[PDB]
Amino acid sequence: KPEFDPILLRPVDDLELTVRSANCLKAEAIHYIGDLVQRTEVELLKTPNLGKKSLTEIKDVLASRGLSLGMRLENWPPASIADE
Ligand code: NA
Repeated sequence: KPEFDPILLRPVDDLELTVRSANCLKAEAIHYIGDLVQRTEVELLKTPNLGKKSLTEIKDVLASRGLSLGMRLENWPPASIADE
């Protein structure tokens, strides 16, 4: 039986970051936990609206759930029903 990680398809809002951190991530097309864990710190800090404060918060909230940045995933993005 193949194994997957359901947490990856949770929206970034389930992490309960600060409104600012959440809004900054969405602006970078980072809408799910799977999108976020794939980005790296260097890459994130390079974005217009994110600083050290936010990155510290983000690394902290992710670690609290056994996650991190720079995570390699397999078979992303999550499955969807194809249109007709
Ligand atoms: Na997939």
